[PDB]
Parts: sequence; structure tokens; C-alpha cells
Amino acid sequence: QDMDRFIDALMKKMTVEEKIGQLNLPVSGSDVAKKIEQGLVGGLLNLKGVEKIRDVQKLAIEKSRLGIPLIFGMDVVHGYETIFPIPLGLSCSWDMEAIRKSARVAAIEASADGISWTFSPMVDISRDPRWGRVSEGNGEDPFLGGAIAKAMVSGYQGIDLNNQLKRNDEIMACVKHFALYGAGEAGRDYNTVDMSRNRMFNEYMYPYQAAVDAGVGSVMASFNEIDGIPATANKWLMTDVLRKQWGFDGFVVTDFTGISEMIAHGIGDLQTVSARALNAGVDMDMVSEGFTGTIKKSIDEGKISMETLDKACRRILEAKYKLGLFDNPYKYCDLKRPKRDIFTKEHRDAARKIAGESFVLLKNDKSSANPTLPLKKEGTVAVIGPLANTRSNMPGTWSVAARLNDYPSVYEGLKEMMKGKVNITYAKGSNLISDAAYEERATMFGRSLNRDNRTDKEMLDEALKVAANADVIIAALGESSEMSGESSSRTNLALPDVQRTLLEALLKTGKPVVLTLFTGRPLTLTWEQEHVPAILNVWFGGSEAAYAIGDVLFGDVNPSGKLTMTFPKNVGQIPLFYNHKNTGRPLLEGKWFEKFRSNYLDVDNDPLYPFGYGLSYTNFQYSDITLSAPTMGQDGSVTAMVTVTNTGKYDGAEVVQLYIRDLVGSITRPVKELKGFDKIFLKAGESKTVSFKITPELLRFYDYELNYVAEPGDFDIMIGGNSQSVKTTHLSL
Amino acid sequence: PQDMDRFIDALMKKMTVEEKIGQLNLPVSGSDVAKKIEQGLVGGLLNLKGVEKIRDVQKLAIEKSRLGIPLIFGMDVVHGYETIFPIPLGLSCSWDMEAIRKSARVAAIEASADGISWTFSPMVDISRDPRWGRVSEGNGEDPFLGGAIAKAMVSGYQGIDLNNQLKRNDEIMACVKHFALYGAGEAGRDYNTVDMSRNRMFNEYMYPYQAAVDAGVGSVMASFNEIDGIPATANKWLMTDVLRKQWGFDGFVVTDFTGISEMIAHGIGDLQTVSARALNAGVDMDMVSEGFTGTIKKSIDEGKISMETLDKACRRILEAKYKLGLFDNPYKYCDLKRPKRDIFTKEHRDAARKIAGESFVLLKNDKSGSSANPTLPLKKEGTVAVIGPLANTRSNMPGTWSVAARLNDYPSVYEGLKEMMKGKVNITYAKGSNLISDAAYEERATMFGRSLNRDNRTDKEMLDEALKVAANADVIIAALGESSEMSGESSSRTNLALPDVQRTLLEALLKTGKPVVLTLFTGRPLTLTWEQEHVPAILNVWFGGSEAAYAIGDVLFGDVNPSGKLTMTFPKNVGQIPLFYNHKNTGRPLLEGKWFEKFRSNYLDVDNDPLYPFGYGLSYTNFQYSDITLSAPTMGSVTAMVTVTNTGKYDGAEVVQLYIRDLVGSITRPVKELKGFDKIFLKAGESKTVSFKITPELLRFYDYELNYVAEPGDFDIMIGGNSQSVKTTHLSL
Ligand SMILES: [Mg+2]
Ligand SMILES: [Mg+2]
Repeated sequence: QDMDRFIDALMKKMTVEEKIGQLNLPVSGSDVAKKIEQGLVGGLLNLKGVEKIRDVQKLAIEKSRLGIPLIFGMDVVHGYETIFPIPLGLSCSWDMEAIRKSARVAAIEASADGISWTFSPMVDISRDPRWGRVSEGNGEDPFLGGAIAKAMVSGYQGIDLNNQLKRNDEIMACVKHFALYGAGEAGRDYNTVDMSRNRMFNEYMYPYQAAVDAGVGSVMASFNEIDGIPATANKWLMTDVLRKQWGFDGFVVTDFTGISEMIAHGIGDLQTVSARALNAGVDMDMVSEGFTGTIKKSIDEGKISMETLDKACRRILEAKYKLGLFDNPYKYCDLKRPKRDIFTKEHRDAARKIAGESFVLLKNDKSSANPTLPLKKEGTVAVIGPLANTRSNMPGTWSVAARLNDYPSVYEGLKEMMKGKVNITYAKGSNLISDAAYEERATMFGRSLNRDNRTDKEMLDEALKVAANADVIIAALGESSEMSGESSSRTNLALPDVQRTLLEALLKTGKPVVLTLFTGRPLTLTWEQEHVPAILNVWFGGSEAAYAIGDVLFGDVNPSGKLTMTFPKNVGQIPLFYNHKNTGRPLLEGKWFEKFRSNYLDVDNDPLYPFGYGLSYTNFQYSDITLSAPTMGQDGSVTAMVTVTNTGKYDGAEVVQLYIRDLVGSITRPVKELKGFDKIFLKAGESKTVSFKITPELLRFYDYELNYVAEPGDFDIMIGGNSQSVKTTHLSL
Repeated sequence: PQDMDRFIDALMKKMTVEEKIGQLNLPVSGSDVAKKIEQGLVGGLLNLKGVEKIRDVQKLAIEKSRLGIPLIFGMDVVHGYETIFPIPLGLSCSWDMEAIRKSARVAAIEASADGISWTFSPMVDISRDPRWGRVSEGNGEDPFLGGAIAKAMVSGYQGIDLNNQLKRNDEIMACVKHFALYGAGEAGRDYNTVDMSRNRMFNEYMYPYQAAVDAGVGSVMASFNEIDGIPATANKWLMTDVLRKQWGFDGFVVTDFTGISEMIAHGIGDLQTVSARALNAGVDMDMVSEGFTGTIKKSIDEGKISMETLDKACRRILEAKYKLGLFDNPYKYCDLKRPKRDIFTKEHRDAARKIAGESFVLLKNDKSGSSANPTLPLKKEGTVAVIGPLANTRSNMPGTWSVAARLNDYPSVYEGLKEMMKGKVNITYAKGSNLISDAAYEERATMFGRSLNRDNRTDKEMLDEALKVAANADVIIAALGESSEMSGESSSRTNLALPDVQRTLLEALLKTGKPVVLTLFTGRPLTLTWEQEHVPAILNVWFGGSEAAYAIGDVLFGDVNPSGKLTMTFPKNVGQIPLFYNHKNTGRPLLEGKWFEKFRSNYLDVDNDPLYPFGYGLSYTNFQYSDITLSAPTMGSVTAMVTVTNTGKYDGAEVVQLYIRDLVGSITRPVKELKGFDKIFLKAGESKTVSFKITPELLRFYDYELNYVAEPGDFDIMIGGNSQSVKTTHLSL
């Protein structure tokens, strides 16, 4: 109606070259202004500062023939300047409102600085902790993945589908990486992906669909091939699935240089592969110049229709309309806003809050028979390890707008907040890893630890001198932030060598030790789980991480996070995940080892920590399940409720999880699927009922012909505090 | 060709429904099945050993059943009956199709002589996961090599003229297994889920089964794994669309052990329901499950199975027996004088020793200290100590899947060397270490009669004993690695290294200063970076079979020049799995020499390369290749020819391998694929010419639409001594 008629007239004034130019998305890198004057830039990524963005925008408005405004993109992944936990840690909060509010805040900060478009949320399902980009995602499960995709896009864009992007603090979200990028073979970033159509839809695709359903304005095509076709050239995925079946209405952008990397892939030259991508459904070309370089010749030669180009152009224009940018090219260019909106205390309070509700307590034995945690606010507490006094490694990877050198390290932030209460000391203890050249590439992008030439024994001795002065050791150990993220694959998931050696020495002091574990991925921790009294997985907490860790270790906040990705025992178990098929020879409960079952010779089938695992300072008690009927026909739905009681000594939160088992299928079904969850707070002593409505929709799945169906027969309804501790009841449809 | 049909029509028109279902029944032996046979309810038996026992049982089916339909007697004769050839994986490393077909000929001659008419072999599952114990039973990761051996083996069992097979009483019906994809079990755990695209199936995994069908294989065995979420035994797309309609298979499909009933645990229904689905899918014979005898008639009465479907399955069982000549002579294989004539003769064992020697792979043979010469070949003098838990065990020599073998009768490494080297070398022994630290793990690793007699002794005592022998020897043969039952069925490892205590024993032996030859026993690729750096000489002896000790002497002391070449990639660590030679390029490939480069497809903690590539294997001599002469630059055919010259001091064989790379595809193509090979023998200083014929058919692949096509365009033709060091020339189609 309004939009259509307005874009109609604009497009009537546009040459074929100007339409192609709308598809072009370079970096800002005097240079770029010449392209804009010629009409060749549809948008810009990675320019920073509201004042520079406005100046570039004035060029498009006043010096291109047609005055079409630009989109301004950036990877706002878990914060602009206020830095939240890395997405993988954030997912462990299981707190959909807190996650939406973290996106709302990032949108407000980046919009204050002229950014209208973020390459986020990342929703790739991942079952392989070798892939460093698992830190950017939501874990292994497509139901939780879908809800979080929903929280992030609604936080970025607005909650009401029919009233998004209309505020100057709402920005366009970009869901990535369509698709299956998390199944890169052997955990190596960019590697081949291959899987059946059924596995895709039943296990990998839904979180993309949730983002589209949530209103996401853009989609990014992934680097990986699918069915032998790079995603950026896959008509089936970019048209049949994304548009025909899912009903997406925004535009598709490639990843960085996605188009020209298809040459490397092995499917042709730049003209050939640019036309395939445009014909596939790809709308916007990030840096490759494949569209600008070759579309007009391909149209000349009949390999692309004017129709195809006009669709892609209109989608670019439609996004700019929906953002409000024809109404006002400077909607996001308020030079006053960054002082009012960026790194405020209200933003930092909420990031610190959610950080301490995202950490995951994996162990809390004795080290006196009290649990080691929480810690008494007294005495002397030494913080020892390579991660104890580094500012730049606090935000996590993918924080390209952060102020790395400004945020407090663990040693600093605890010393400040416990001023007058606890004597906080420090020892580096060890390097990151004994391999210096590895430590260097693990600490790039400003994350150096300023590695010395001290022998491992020199730092070891210094740390034991300091630990003898202390009552409790906080071992700050694990990964550097850039040991995860893009192009950060590991074949080994252990605690690095010199750190584990430092750790045992600290355990040999007989003093209580709290492992404060920094990581972007599941790690292999069987030794730590056996020998270390207390273990808190702090992932990477963001810019406020030090204080949140102080909140949790000293009991000001009772930990409530739970794993959203499985923690295998060793690397040989990958992939290991909670929602697997039963197989025809399952190892039954307690039976490892049994010959001629599906198990290994040298380790049992179990993860170290299952999906949904998370301890608390307090314990929770579950009743059995109350179903409102045993069959579904009775009312078309049923209700499954339990009462959870806080039986310990601490007010605390508990993530109640709903699992379902389709017992008999026309194809093999998983042994459980997350189908619901509810995070509740309980005062010590109090109880509450948690109900879940079971609907026929909740039981659907893509059968062998890819029909989305619920089949009659029996289900097991389970509820509990992780995918291994559940009460069970029984329903049929 | 109509005599068979008229005969089987006449027999089938006399059969009650029950007796037709009887023919479909394959129980194990245990009136051990004599009640069942008398009621006409047994189509064959498996694992009955003894020609006289088989003859008595068979006389029961002739004389005591109403119709006198004779039985087929099956057994897993995989790489030998009592003359044991190397395990298939080690056997595939010979690259000698003629010697491989002769190994099945010998096994068939021995197995028929003892009454067996039917072997479950060849196993042609492609695998790229060395965690899976069953790679020992296969042919490696490549489908062109695997298909040739499929043909070699089926021709060996049944006869070379596919139009004139099974007519002799020393030819037996083979069974290709396990159809299909059983080698892609997830996380390398046996029986676990398999999922992949239809495109990967046919370009990467499927051809060895078809090659066997084309070779005339009489029967086919459904695998344990699910495929597209349907267990292979219920998969009608697989068993009917692919196997018969597309490939033209004329024989019959048998299940693996209790395959049908294990579909209940798969989660696809009760015994009657899955039994009906399998017979409707194209499964003809039911191994032990009793699902066909238990439910088929009930399902016909209920209208879930047609008679025509039952008659189809029955007819193929009867055609199998006819083709074996069994109706005409039910006792064709029941000659009580044939055991002494045909089983474990000098001639058979000679051929086993020859091929074993020609299958071991020389992985490393560096000279050390002040030696003018490499350690191998050893000099026929002085004292050579054989040390390690594989040094003096007879029962572990055959390898896994030697069910008929005589575990006590085959010489251990120290005995064979001792007697063959009498009067030239003083051969001594020390156990050195247990197989592994965890005793419970050793007993699971040495079951099925493979005990090493673990003592009460401490590791130190055994080390002191070994080092005391070692100090009196001139050279040490470190006989280390796996027991036989650490591979095979249900023998997955999540750790692919040398066991802890053996590693320790090796390090002490290296520290003696005396030369050390690691003689590595194993049924799978191991991770050997430490050994590749610290051991001067390494020979992979896999498991050589009944004559392994004698062939180990042949090679170690020089009379045989090692010619084996790897058929499966050895990764540097488990974190690299899957790693294999025929992968896609990706869009961000790490170029040669570039590790580590950020934003390439590589790892942080290891480069992308295997420790030893596919087709790798050394010699005591050197082979040099001329450049490739192509008879024409563009595609009748074209001819690709090199000259190979033995430039070193010893006669020896060399596997010449041909690789082809399709440069641009409509889908991504592998960086190279084996397309030919040729094992030549060169006297020292001799040159020979090696020529391959490149036809369009050799360049066909399955495209996105699963059309089998060669696409015009450019090709790299390569010839070399392994998949990483090749001469290159260029062919255009
Ligand atoms: Mg069901
Ligand atoms: Mg081509």
C-alpha cells in the first residue's frame, strides 16, 4: 500500500546499475565515498562512531543522484560497550526475559552510535565442542535455541510483529548462519557439512525458523556447503525453505566475502557463482563485489532476469523503509545520544545481574564439612591463574566495540568490591599454555597476557608463596577468549597443560580451591570433577564479569545457570548429545561395559555433565507429575504439573525442564526432547507448582516424507532439573 | 535359463504357507534345531562347525522333513578358515587384487571342505572413523579401492566367470555386508546412528556394495544401523529401490544377528509390525530373530503382507539353493575325506605368509647415530630381543574374526622368529608390560580366548626384566600395539594411542641406546606422532594371520621387501576425526605451508594434515616416477602413462596410484579421488612403464539430482606413490 507505492516510484527512477548497487555491501575502509557518489553502495558494515556514520550518510543523501540512505551494520553479538556474557553463557541463564533485555540494551547502545543493523543473533545448533563458534550460539537443542532466537530478535527489533523498528533504539537483527554451520565436519571452522533432510528439520533448522517467525529483518547465508552446494548458492534453502515454506519477507545477505569463496569451493568463476547466488535468493553481497562486478553482464547474457534483480533490490529498499530511513536518513545519528545511552550504570547493573544468573555451578563439595561455596566475607582470598588479572579477556570473543583495556579483571574487581571485608591477593601462577606460539595466536585481537620469560617453576613458586598467605584459593583458569569464536577450532578440549599443573599444586596446599572456569566451549573435565572441591563455569561474563563472579562466590547471588550444551568425557565421544536415537542395541542403565551393545571399550556412554545440568547453593525437591488426563482426545490438550520445594538453606532459582519421549515412531525418535522450561525463584523452605500445557503441536516432528505430524501412540512426559533427573508420567494421543 | 524356474515352480506349488515362511528362517545351531527342521521351519543354519555334524543335520532336512529341502550352512569366514590371512584392513594394504582373490579362494576351499556353503563376507563398509573397531574387517576409506576388493573377494569365493559360478564343490556363496553405511556410525560407536545425504551416500559410501552385486554376489546382509531414521532392515528405499530396481540385484537379503527384533529397541514398533515392514522392504531371510516365523502368516491373514510378497522372498531362498547345486546334490559339501586334504596344508599356509609379508606397511625406517644403514632390514646375526605383550601370544596372531581358527596352533612372534632364524640369530624374549594398566580393560580386550595370562607382577618388575634381556641383545623388536579383540565388532575406542604401560615400556627400550623396531599390531589407524618422532623404525604388521610371525621375519630380516600401502588415513589425533584423503576444498582452504592462519579452515592446536596419508607406505628401496605422458590433451579414451625406476639397492614391489581431480563441478567435488592403481615389481635398477586408461565412465559422479554424469571441463590427472606426492598433468572433457 504505502510502502509498495513508495518503492514502486523510487524503483521507476533507478537504472539497472543503481539497482545492482543497492545489493552491494562493502566495508567503509575518502575511498568509499566515490562508490556512494556513483550510486554503488547499498549499505556499510564495520564503520564505528555516530559522527562518522552521519557524515557518510550525508554523502549518500546529498551526493548520490537518488539520495537513497544507507544501512550501517556491525557484529553486536553480546553487547556494544556494556558487554554481556558470550551467547553460550547467556543461554545457560534459561531466562528468556533477561535475554531479551540484553538485546534491548545492545540495540540501545549501538543505535546511540549510529548502527541500525546487527549481525546477530547466531542460532546455529552445535553438537561438536571443537568448533569455537559454539560460544556465539545457544547450545545443542533446537527448542531452547528457538526461544532464544525469539528473545534476541524481539529484543533488538521490538516485541510486536506489526510494530517493530519504529523507535530510534530498535535496530534490524540478522539471524545467522543459515544453515547447519555448526556441523562443520571434525569441528574445523568452514569445513564440509553433510546430513539428511530429516535430520536438518527435526534437529537443526528450527532456530532459524523461530527467528523468521519472530520478525527478523535479514538472514545471513553460511560459509559451509550443504548437499554439495555452498549455502550462498543453494536455491532450495534460500528460496524453497526460507521463502516458500517459512514465509520470510526480508532479505538475504552473504557472510564476509561469501560469494567469491564459492570459487574456492569448486563450483565455477565469479560470474557463474554470482548469478547462482542471486538466482538462489541471495539479495546482498558483503565485500565480494560479485554482484556489482557481474550481474549486469549476466543479465546481458540472459543468465539473470530483470525480475530476479528487481526482487532483490526491492527487499533492500523495503528494509530501509521499515527502518524509517526514507522518512529520516539520520534516525540513528544523534550525536547527543552516546553520552546518554552507552555504558550507563543501569545497563551495567543489568549485565552484571544476568552474568551471575548465567554462571553454572558444576561442583560444590567440602574442603569443616560445609560446602566450599559460598565463601565467607573475611580473611585472605588469593586469585591465582592466567585469567586472574587480565582485563581484555573478560568480555569474551566477538565484542568488537568493547573497551578491552577499561573493564576490571577478576583480581581488580574483587579487590574493589571486597574493600574493607576481604584481603584479595594475586599470583599469575602459569602461562596460558606452555607453547608460546600457541598462546600468541590464542590471545590476538588485543587479548595478550604479556607473557614473560619466567620459568614455569618461578611462577609456580610465587603462586605457592602467595597461597600460603591465604585461606581460600580462587583458581582463575581455562581459555583465553580468543581460544573460541571464529576460526578457533580445537582438537583438544582439556585445561591447558601448565594450568592443570598449576591447579594440582594449588590442590596440594590443602587449602580450599574454587576453580573459576573461563571458556567458550564445553571442556573435558573428568579430572577436575574428581579432584577440585568447587567448580564454577563462568564462561566469559562480559564487561561486569569480575563483580558477578564476586556476587556468586560470596553468596550475594545464588547460582542458577544450567548447561545448554553437553560436556563429554573425552574428545572421542563427539558428537555426544542428549537427544539421540535409541539404536537397536542400547546399553541399558548401569551395564557398561557389555559386549555386543552400543558402547565403547575404554569409557562409558555418559557425558560428564548432561544437557540442563546446574547445581545450586540450595537443593530442590520434586513431587511426582500430575497429568490432567492420560489421553489427549479428552480435551485436545493436557497439563503436566509438579511442585518444587526448596529444601536447603538458601533462597534460590531452579530451571524446571520439560522433556518428552515419543516411544514408537514411523521412524526412530529421540529418547527425549526438550519441549518446555520454566525458571522459578524459591525462598528457602517455600514450594511452588510448575505446570506445562501439552498440546498436539508440541508432539509434532518431520516424518520420513518430511510431513510435520503427530502420530497416535504413547509418550513419556518428564519434568526435572536436568535431562538425567526427571519424574516420568505417561500420555497417549 | 528356464530349467531353474520350472523346478522351483514345481516345488513351491507343493508348499504350505508355513513351509514357505520356514525357508525364511535362519537360526543358530545350538535335537539342537532338529525339532524345528523336522517341522519344515528352517531355511538354513549358521555357526555349525564340522562337516560330519553338518552332514548329519543336512541328512535330517533331506530325510526327516516332509519336503526334503536341503539347508545352507553359513559362517563368518572373513579372512580365513584355519589358514588365517591378515585381517581385511591389513589385507587391503597389499593393493594386490590377484593375491586377494586367491585368499578368498583358499578360505572357500577350506570352508567348503568342512561343509560350509555360505560365508558372511566380504565386509565392504566404507569408514573414515578409526574409533570403530570394525574397520579391521573392511577395505579402508576409499570406494574405488573398496569396490575392487569387493570383486576380488566375491570372485574368490564363488568363481571368476559371473555366468559360471558356484558349480564346483570348492566355490561357496558370498554375502556382502553390511548394506548399508554401517561404517559411519556416529561418534565411532558400533550400532550407533548413521545420518548423511543421498548425495554423500552414492559419491562416497555406496559403490562397494554395488561392485559386489556386479561381481555376482549371491546374498546381501542388512546392517544394524538406521538410515534416514529407518533401520536398514526396514528400509524399502534401500532394499528394493536401490538394491534391486537400480542395481539389478538378483539374490536374497539376510539380516544381521537378530536384526529384525532389535528394531523394537530402534523404536519403530512391535515384533509383528517390524517383521512385516522388513519383508515388505525386501528382506528375505531372518537371522535368529524368529520374526518371520513368529508373525508373517498372522500379517498375511490380517492383510498386511501379500502372498506374492511371501512367494518372492521364498523363491530367492530356493534359487540360492539351486544355484549352489544343492537340490541336485544336497551333500555337495559333505566329504568327510576333504578336511585332511584341503585344510591347513603347506600350500595354503605358504600363500598366507606371502600375502601377509606383502601387506605390512613400512611406516618409518630412519638411520640413527653413526649407522651407515637404516635399522631395517635387520642383519641375520647376533641377538635380537622380542619384547612386549604381543611378542609371545599365539592366540592374538590371527586377528579378530577368525572364528574357525585354532588359537593354540599358530606360532607367536617370538616362536616363529626363533625357529625360522635358528643358527643365524639368537632370539630372546621379555614380556615387558601388560597390555594396558586397567586389568578389567585387558580382560575385555582379550576375551574369546585371547588371554595374555596377566600376572600379579608390578610394572617395574616386568620393566626390569625386559631391560635385562635388552642389555644382552643387539637389536630390539618392540612387539607392541593392540590385542586382536580391541578391534572387531563392539570394540570401539575413544582413545587411539599406544596403551599407557606399553608406551612406558617403549620409552625405556628407546633409552637403552640399542636399535629399536616398533612392530605394531593393530586393527585400526592409531595416533602415533610421538612414535613417528622417537622410534627409528616402525612396521605396521596389522594382524598377519596364522603365518604372521614367519612373515614378520621375512620382512624384518630382508628376504621380503615391504610393499604395503595404507588404505586408511592415520590422523595425528582423535580431534581430527573424520580425516580422509578425498575431502572437499571448502571456501577458505588453508594453503600449503600456511598453518596457522586465522580465518582459514584450520585448527588452533594442530595442522590439517594426517600423520600418514592414504596410499602411504615405504620400501627398503626407492621408486622414482617420470612425468606423465598423456596420449592426448582432451578426451574414445586417453592414456595416462609414467615410467617407474627402482633406483635403490633391493628388488621390491611398488603400488602406483592414479588420482583425478574434477576442478569445477555443479556441486563441490573432492580435491582428489583414487581412480586406478597397479602393483608392479622391479628388480634393483629396473624400470617399468605404468599406463592407465582414462574414459568418461571413469569421470562420472552423482550430481545434485543423483544423475550419474561426467561434466565437460577440466581435470587434473595424477600418478604417484601415495595420495600426497604425485606427478600432475591435465585432461579436458
Ligand atoms: Mg509415536
Ligand atoms: Mg568439472
